[PDB]
Amino acid sequence: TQNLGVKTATVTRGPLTFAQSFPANVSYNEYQYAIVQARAAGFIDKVYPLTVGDKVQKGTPLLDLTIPDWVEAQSEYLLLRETGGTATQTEGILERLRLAGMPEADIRRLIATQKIQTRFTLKAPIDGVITAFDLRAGMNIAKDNVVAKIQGMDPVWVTAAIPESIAWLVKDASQFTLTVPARPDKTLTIRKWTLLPGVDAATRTLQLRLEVDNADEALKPGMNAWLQLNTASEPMLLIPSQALIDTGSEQRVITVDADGRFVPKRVAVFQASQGVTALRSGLAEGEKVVSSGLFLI
Amino acid sequence: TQNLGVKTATVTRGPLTFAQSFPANVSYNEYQYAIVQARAAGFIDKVYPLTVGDKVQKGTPLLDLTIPDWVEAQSEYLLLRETGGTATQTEGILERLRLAGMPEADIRRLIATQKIQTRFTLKAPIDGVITAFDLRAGMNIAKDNVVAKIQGMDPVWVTAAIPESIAWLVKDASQFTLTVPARPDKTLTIRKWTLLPGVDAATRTLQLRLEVDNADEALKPGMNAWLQLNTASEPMLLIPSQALIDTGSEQRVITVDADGRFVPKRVAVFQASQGVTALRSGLAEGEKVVSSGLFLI
Repeated sequence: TQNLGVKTATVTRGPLTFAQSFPANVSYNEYQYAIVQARAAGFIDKVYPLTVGDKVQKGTPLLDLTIPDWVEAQSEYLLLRETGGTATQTEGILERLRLAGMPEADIRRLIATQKIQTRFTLKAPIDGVITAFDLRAGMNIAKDNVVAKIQGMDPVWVTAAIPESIAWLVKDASQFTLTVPARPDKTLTIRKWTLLPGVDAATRTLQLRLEVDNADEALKPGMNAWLQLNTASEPMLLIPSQALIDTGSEQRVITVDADGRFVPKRVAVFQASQGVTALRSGLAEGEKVVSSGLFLI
Repeated sequence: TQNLGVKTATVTRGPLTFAQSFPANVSYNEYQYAIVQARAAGFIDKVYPLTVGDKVQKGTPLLDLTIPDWVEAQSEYLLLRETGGTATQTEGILERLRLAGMPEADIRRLIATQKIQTRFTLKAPIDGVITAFDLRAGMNIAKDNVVAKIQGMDPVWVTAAIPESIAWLVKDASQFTLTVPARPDKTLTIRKWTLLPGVDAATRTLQLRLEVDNADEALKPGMNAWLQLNTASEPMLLIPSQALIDTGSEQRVITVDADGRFVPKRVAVFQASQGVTALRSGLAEGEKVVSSGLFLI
């Protein structure tokens, strides 16, 4: 006939990629917590417009506390400077003050204006969301006490339930595709990942935590999430799923001899996945085949 | 480190074994059957006490049928024998009656007793169990119609569903273990397995046709059966679970220097299952570790 009209593809060896989807729940990191504690004893004042679940940044305000004890050993210092004292013990008294817990900032103000450092406003360390707070103005804070607990949310924590038999198969965070029913437009980025070895006696499941990048504050613990995972398979003979044809107990395809000529070739399919099929027996690597051809008998 | 009463085990490279469990349907094998089809057309007599689900032995009864068209061809043949009929033409018609559909030893009973053969009871081939066999007393058959068929129990067919992702991991049927709720048999030997490359779009599960040796007769299609599978994993550094210790970020064990002396080595467990654990990074093959006992500090 000589009326050819074809597009081709070439046999290769490689794995099959297996799609599989799992349920994940957004979560807050137990490393991204802060505990605002108080070095030394004192008494509260002010308190600020923080209710118990707001959002603070690098803790700008939080509460002012007066502290006795301190002022006494800052004053006895003011005389020593006023009385030609050893520039070693004046700074020595400051070192024992830094030990007590004095902010180097108010120390720097004591050296300048000399006006004694009365009470100071303590500020929260991280950005985040207040988890537990309370307190009222005019309490005595013991030693180091918890004045506040904060929760960061710059990283987030989706955790899928994985079969243990498939865990050793993971490897690279590029098989992870993360997607959420809610707020869908955002493209989640899996900054890290890890496999908390604790196996779910409930069936045989591993926990697969993924640190997701939360910088649009558009992720809330409890949201529904879908982990579109991917896997491989010991390398097999890959032909473009399209190029294969079956009629029943018989399954084969077209071979190309670089001569533009065709020929029947019986193959034995292993299985198919995502776009291609892999043969148990049949052809051989390099061999050519046709994925988009068209002709009659 | 000064106590005797300690046991020990050594780090050894190897794979983990993940046992699983799937639901298997029992089934009759499509190949171990026997169709009792009738050549030519005709009409039924007798039909015997078979009911459509009974036990037979080389189908020694079944049903009788008679044929109008056949008795005619033989008759004229008989007149050749009586008159002057060429030796080769009398056969010419016996050759046209064999292919017509006549049983041989029915034709050899024609030539033997010169009697028009008209009624042939037809037996069923195999020892088995009747599937399909309703029709009775005086009906019309044709071409090669099916008057009956039979099933065998020498092989039985449990077919568990497997996920495509774990499929390529199968191999060797020694990682198979079949079990039954009803009639927990001594043991049920797996004589041959086979993975049908058909992906059930319903789910992503491949069929795992499993041929069960049933020389006995204790299996029946429709029953429920459990198939427990034994997967593995690319090798890792294996230690006895007992031999590992950690309750926080500390996460490791004890090394033995053959001197009977010890040392803390910080490891990182990949995952575990069964009764052993696979290290990510920590120890080195051959390195010894303690699996029991203790000592003071």
